[PDB]
Amino acid sequence: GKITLYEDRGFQGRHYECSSDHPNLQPYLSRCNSARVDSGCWMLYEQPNYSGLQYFLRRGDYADHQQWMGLSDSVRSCRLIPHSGSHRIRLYEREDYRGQMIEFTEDCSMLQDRFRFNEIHSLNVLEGSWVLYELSNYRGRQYLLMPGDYRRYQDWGATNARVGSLRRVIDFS
Repeated sequence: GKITLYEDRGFQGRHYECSSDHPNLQPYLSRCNSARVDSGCWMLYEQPNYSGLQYFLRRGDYADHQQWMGLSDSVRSCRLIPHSGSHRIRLYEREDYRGQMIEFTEDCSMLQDRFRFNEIHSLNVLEGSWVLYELSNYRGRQYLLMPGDYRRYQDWGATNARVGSLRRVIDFS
């Protein structure tokens, strides 16, 4: 799809349009305080090369970085998350796909209501892309998951295994 990132709030100031992954927005955008997501699902990153804090944006209007739960106006790379028509993920109690496992094909806002573990230590993203959230109801630190193996929580960019919720990356329109 396409996303337009603006240096000032309210879709004001200098801006830059992306249609694909961009690993270093720094020459083209000195800060980001609003965004318009016309189409697609996007992950914004605080640092270049898809690192630092992550923020999931779907289509729609974001007049402040707080509306994507952004903690600062730093946005220095972004990913266009490939569309998927189906979603399936396996979440594991322990590293390397060991221990008890819970499987999802739908969103889960309250992981601890379905799984009696505060942590997920590995997971397997069989179908579609997801966003994993530190806290229930899609809050806290966010980690983009794309199809593939995640043998350790460090493989999704986390410094611990805390998980409270997870959502499918779906374009709503």
